[PDB]
Amino acid sequence: TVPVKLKPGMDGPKVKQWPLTEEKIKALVEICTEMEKEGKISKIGPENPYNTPVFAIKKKDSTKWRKLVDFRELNKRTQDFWEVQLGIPHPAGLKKKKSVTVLDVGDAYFSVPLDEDFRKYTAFTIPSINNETPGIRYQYNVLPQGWKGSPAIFQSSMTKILEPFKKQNPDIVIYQYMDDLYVGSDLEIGQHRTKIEELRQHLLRWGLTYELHPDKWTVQPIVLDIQKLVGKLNWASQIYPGIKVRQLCKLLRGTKLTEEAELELAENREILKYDPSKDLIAEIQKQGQGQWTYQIYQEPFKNLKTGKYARTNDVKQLTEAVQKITTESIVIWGKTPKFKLPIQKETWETWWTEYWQATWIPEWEFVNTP
Amino acid sequence: IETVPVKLKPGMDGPKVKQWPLTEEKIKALVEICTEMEKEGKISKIGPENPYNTPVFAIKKKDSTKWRKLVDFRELNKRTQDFWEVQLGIPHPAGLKKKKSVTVLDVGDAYFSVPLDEDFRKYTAFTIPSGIRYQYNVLPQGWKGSPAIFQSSMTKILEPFKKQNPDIVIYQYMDDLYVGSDLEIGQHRTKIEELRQHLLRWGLTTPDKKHQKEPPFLWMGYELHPDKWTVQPIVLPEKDSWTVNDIQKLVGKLNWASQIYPGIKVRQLCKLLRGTKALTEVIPLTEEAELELAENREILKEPVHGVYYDPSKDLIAEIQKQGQGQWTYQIYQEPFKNLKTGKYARMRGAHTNDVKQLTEAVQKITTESIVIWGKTPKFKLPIQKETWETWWTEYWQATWIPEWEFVNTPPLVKLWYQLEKEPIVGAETFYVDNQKTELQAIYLALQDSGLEVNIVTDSQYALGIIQAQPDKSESELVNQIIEQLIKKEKVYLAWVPAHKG
Repeated sequence: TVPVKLKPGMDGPKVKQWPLTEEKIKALVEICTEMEKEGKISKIGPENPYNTPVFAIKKKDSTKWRKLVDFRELNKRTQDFWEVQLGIPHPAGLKKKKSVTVLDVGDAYFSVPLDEDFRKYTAFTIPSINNETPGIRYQYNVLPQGWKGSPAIFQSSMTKILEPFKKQNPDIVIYQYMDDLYVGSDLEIGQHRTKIEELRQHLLRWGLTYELHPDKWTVQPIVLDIQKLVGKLNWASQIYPGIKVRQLCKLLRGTKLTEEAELELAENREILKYDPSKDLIAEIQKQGQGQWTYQIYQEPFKNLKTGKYARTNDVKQLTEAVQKITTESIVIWGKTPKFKLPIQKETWETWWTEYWQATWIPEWEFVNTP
Repeated sequence: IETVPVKLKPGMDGPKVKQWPLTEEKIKALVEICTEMEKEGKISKIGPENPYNTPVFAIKKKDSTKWRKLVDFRELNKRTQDFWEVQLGIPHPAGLKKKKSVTVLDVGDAYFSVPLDEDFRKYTAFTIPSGIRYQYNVLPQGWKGSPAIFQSSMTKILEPFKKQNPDIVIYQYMDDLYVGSDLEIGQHRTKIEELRQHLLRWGLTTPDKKHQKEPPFLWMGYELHPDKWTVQPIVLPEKDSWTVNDIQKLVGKLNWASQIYPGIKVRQLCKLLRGTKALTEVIPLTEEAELELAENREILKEPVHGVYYDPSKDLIAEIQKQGQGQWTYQIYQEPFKNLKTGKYARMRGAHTNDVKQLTEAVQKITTESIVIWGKTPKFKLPIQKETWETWWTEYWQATWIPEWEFVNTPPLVKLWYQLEKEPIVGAETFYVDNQKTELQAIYLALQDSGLEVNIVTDSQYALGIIQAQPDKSESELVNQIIEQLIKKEKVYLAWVPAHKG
């Protein structure tokens, strides 16, 4: 029974549920009755003033629905406090790895029922279709699954269990995050999925129960009726100070030399050539269908990774982009990014819950007019 | 008498009483009123050792009833644990399918069967002036979290009946228990008798008069006719001398009416009058009060009619641009019915806000749809697909409308500006050169010649607007750009590239 005490003199979660599809209601009802039969969950009445939404998403290329409880206020008040008590360090050599496997563990973090002293804070609500049948609520008396605080407590179990795996192959570097598992392999693909199979076997036998390819891609420097392209040089002049295009300004007072031209060629040779104080902020720009742009920032001047995403409808492409960018951001700097999207708040809210293949929900703040 | 845990908010002082008698006969009337339920099981006699009570201002506000017990709990509502609402909105009848046997039971002494926890028992203490001291032993009306506690108790009582036979549907809200059975009324009699006996086990009261079989079922202004959810005309009477208790009644009725018939100031009238703890006071009406009276005369003038939802078929929504910023969205399933017709986008914009507004409209349907029917409609929006596909790949902030269809309506939100993929440059015309900034060049361009002019110009206090192309407000520049792009090649204005720096 680890004492879980959050920020002094502050409230908890009070986020209201947003109604969704009727099939989602069926799936969530089935999974909540399953949870009640398992005992990890317990109904509460109106005496509990704390709430959290709950969603139901289809599995990756599978029809098995999965219930996902997503919230940010308890992660904002409790988990960041765990970062002092039982914080998790990030790996430095994980970037150099040839391939990194992302695996979802099954109910491992919700296995220890110890935190009942604050359990009145966690609660998720399943409403009716028409606000007609009374809404049914449930309360966690076990370590919250799908919560960033669960890895902190289950860290001792992971450390005690992973040791034989470490002995078999110490070169693999791991950094668990929420309900994930990021193993790093650098030798070759065959031994990589051999070790993956061994990892699933270890997961099954001891009761503990897509792969991104880092370093295959890096930052993309900029490129370059040619009067408008100079404006692009003004857009990113702060990023790279090499360009000097002051020569072209002359003889321009009215619309109607080898040195300055070489300067653009100099831009061409610029094509060839993290601090936990502040968190990450991601911005995505549309720039035509099939080609999005994502930029991860720590400060406005520093661009930790400039990137562009290329691979229907606008919402699905942006959602998949957000997933990929989050899996990229977790590796390199240790914390989930704070997204910004060029999408209407409620338009995005309509269907983003219907399809998302991740157990981790990133903080985002949509841009809105003042 | 199922126990329920309810506690005061931490570190809060209990209620305090400062009460005065109103009339000499009022004292004895209140004594008789309290003694009747005291010898009944509702309340019990307690000693005066508790120094906390709440002021009482019960009055014979209505002559139809001989006497009533009105106790102020607005002070204790400030000092209580803020519970969590069970559900936000009243069920829209569109969710209720057309049923075969519909009966609306109503419970009268529901607040007199649910007990109250020991914590609040000492707090809800009322005294009759010139006084014997009582504490309120059951769930009290006017208590801030009373609806949620009553709903939870009702669900606890009703769950065995829901689980023993789930063929029928039982919907409970607003202290009334609706049951609609697919079986005939004759077999409904046995099932409803079983339900009444079930509620007899737990001591609740279901008056015989409240049982309804006649087609006009009125529960919250929704006449549940066999096939049309006609809203009964809510009379909403007005009296010259508005008592304050009637003022809170009027505010509650205003919000409950605005839930279906939009009312701007329904909550604002309550905000006008605050701190009026005493339940006996005369409140003159304001001019805005009469404005809201006329407003609810106007909106309630049309009683909505609609055929209930049918699971077999799919919704078909449509938005008609009946005005500039006035779009009527009809959601029909079969032809010739307005299931959830409503006025939308009131004062959304001065002028044509491109197709974005339409997009918003679409969304403002679909979410409402998923709240009322648990589905998503296949929209039948008028304008041709070509406009939305030139607006799909070429728009700045990605936005997705669910679907589209082919319908024709004269007033088209199409703005006819820059529809086709414009050429990068043209044979512009040179010249020496706040929506007036571009307006110079725009009017300099000739609509008959076909040649286009594109020279960027800057002006104070509108630099960001110049780089932009806003259409949210009505400008004569919009008229010029509309009349210029038509019967000519595409016009692509140049933007400041900052060669200087």
